[PDB]
Amino acid sequence: GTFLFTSESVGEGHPDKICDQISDAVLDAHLQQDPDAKVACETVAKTGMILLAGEITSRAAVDYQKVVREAVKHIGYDDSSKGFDYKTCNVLVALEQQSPDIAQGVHLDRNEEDIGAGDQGLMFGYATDETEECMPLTIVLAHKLNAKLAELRRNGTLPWLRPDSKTQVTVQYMQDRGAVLPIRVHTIVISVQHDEEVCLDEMRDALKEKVIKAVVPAKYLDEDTIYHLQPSGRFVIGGPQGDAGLTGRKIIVDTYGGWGAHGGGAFSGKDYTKVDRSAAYAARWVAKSLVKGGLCRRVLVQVSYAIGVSHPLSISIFHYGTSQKSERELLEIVKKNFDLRPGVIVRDLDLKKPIYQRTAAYGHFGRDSFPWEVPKKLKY
Amino acid sequence: GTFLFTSESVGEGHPDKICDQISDAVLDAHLQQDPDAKVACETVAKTGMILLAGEITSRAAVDYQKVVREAVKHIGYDDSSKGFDYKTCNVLVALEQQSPDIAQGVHLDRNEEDIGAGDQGLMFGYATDETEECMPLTIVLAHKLNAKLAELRRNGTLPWLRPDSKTQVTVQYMQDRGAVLPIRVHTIVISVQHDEEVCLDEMRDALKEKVIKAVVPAKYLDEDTIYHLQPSGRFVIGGPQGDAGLTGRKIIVDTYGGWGAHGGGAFSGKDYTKVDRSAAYAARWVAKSLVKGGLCRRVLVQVSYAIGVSHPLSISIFHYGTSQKSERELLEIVKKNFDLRPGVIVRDLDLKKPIYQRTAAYGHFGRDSFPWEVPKKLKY
Ligand SMILES: CN(C)c1nc(=O)n(-c2cccc(NC(=O)COc3cccc(-n4c(=O)nc(N(C)C)c5ccc(Cl)cc54)c3)c2)c2cc(Cl)ccc12
Ligand SMILES: C[S@@+](CC[C@H](N)C(=O)[O-])C[C@H]1O[C@@H](n2cnc3c(N)ncnc32)[C@H](O)[C@@H]1O
Ligand SMILES: C[S@@+](CC[C@H](N)C(=O)[O-])C[C@H]1O[C@@H](n2cnc3c(N)ncnc32)[C@H](O)[C@@H]1O
Repeated sequence: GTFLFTSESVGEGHPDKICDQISDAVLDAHLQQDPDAKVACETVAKTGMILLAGEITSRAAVDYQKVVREAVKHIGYDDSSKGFDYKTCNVLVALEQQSPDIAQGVHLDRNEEDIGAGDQGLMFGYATDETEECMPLTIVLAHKLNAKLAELRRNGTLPWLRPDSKTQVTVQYMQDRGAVLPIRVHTIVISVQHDEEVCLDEMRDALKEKVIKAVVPAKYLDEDTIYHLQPSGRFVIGGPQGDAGLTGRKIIVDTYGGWGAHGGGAFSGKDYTKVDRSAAYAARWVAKSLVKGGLCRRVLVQVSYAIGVSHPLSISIFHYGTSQKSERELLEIVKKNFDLRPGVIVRDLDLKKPIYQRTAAYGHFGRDSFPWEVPKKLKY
Repeated sequence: GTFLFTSESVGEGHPDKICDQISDAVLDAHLQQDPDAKVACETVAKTGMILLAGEITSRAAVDYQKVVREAVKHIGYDDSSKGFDYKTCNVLVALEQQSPDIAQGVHLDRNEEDIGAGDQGLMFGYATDETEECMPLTIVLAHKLNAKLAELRRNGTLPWLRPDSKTQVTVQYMQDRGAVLPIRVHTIVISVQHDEEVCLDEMRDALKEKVIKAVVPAKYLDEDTIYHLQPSGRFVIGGPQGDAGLTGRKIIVDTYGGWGAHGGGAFSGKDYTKVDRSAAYAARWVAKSLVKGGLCRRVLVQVSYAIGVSHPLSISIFHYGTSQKSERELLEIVKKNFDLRPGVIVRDLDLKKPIYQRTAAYGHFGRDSFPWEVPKKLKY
């Protein structure tokens, strides 16, 4: 009854993640001045270039050059030796107003609570009791390995590190009546951009001793564990110079690491009226409320919308066999306890607050007691 | 024990799908001349602009202006009145060689069968017996609604239609020992860009009578079915002018419409050495082979890779309770029947053939008897 499951994560300097962080720096800059900004900011990154493309209608006055360059500086791309420099890169802007046809169909002359969804689409929330934060262990560990690399880069412990990294964790699980229990780490991958001088053996030793052993409990590592550390052999070229990045190309890293399900929408660069983000956050909040409320050990929630319509078109629950209550009964508890209109989710989850850049690396879920991570006390 | 499930699809002129089709037009143009081209072509679209960004190492001589404009012409964006015109748009190119550090770690001086995965990552395959093609009914119907809009646009039936469209289908299902059986269509959304002259009532009537009734069997539609037809009320501005598009932002439309699982990787613009595409195609082939072989009614397959390593790091099977065989026994049948190294998948699935633009609208799976849709006869 044991099985393997694999999740990945990427670091703050992975080029896709650069784009998510910049898109959310732009969103936060707008929301600091105009809580009702309509923002749909995509970012593209390639050698020497950040391009902003999309639609923003806002009363804010935002200095895009400053906002983009400060985000890149924070990530750590500050010199041509590293492949990218916030001081000297090109910042190109192709931003227009929100389509008036979308505005009139979504929010023009609507009561806030009765604002339409900003698009159609489907969204999922997931929670699992295998960790306190109700996240899969594979993705938590993958994120923490990237965070550890950034910590050792920033504290000068491993000064050959650059910001672009990827990690991947395969866990052997057992099943218990549809719940899952981690047993051991079967395989770890780490790839991280590095300077021209450090040798492979020095990097592999440091990644095992100072990264993996610092993050992963010894009880999960044994003589069988497989390590793929700098498996390409050389990763000097990195960041956007090694690989073009785009906003919304890490949607599985952003959510559950492959567990549960995904409706396809990207989070970063979008205000609350874009249900791709707000309804996925609300669905996480529902799922985590069901698990912390003791109604199931793990659960998947689907919701869906039509553009211009406030109430969800569908709400669905899958409990993997981990509840005494039927999925019908759980769906009735959800409908009695939650209002998933976007103009209500914004109030419950405080989604005009400019905290979005903080969500755009290391996953949107399972961290920092954001509002969607604080369970609602359920009445039934 | 009934439940709702929702999937969406988008049309050929949805701005994200424009980008996927251009990325794959570029890939095909390279493969026509150099079957071993290394291609990683991202496309971005906004008003008046197609930008290509990424990495290509190829012996081909490709006219990017011609390839991009021909793809946009095929989609139907041929006049400023429609919001985009292949004849007059800007085509910008930011394409460099493949990173030499990736090349040396993946494929340089490797036997083809023993080429390394072109990246780490995780990928899933899915199949379900609810349709002959082993796809979920929700996503099949959503795709066919977009195809019907394009057909009636191209045959001049509904000359007010433009290429940008979205559809969404919610089906009520029953469960039968982990298999799922569609009962009825609960809700349909259609949004499609249109000309300045046609009125809402004319469009809603046509969408119901000439689109929905042409596609969806009457046995699924009843007095309760909910229709959201042009729910925004106005969609004259569309294509990249209404919404920026990027390659790899429709990964759930490309796969199973939310069913099964997704590892996060985009398909379009990538040659076979990028396991995001080749291993997802191979995992579909495995899943469909298990269902057509009578071993399960539905099944999810996970695989994962490390950059530079040929064999998968993990392979996993979830049969939703729909097999007499254990998931362990199914995994042993998979391992005895399939070799999921990328340099073997390329031979089994013929992945140097320039047919990729054909995959880049209406889903990659369940259509046209591509190699990954032809089940393998299993020995066990
Ligand atoms: C009620 N009914 C029948 C419904 N059926 C449905 O399929 N979905 C539904 C629809 C769309 C998508 C998904 N996505 C997933 O739940 C499947 O997802 C994953 C992902 C990642 C891992 C696993 N998974 C895993 O979790 N456990 C495993 N164990 C414990 C063996 C496992 C083993 C191997 C593998 Cl490859 C995967 C495994 C499974 C489910 C429903 C959704 C709703 Cl909201 C309501 C009702 C249903
Ligand atoms: C392998 S690249 C994707 C394929 C690439 N576009 C190509 O042209 O082959 C994806 C990610 O892997 C990482 N990467 C880049 N160069 C790498 C290298 N030399 N070794 C390992 N990983 C690398 C970076 O995080 C990058 O964003
Ligand atoms: C609603 S837009 C995403 C949000 C948009 N970026 C914004 O600025 O609000 C997503 C997709 O919906 C469709 N769309 C565009 N304008 C629309 C309209 N007026 N009514 C309905 N759907 C529309 C197009 O397919 C577009 O690519």
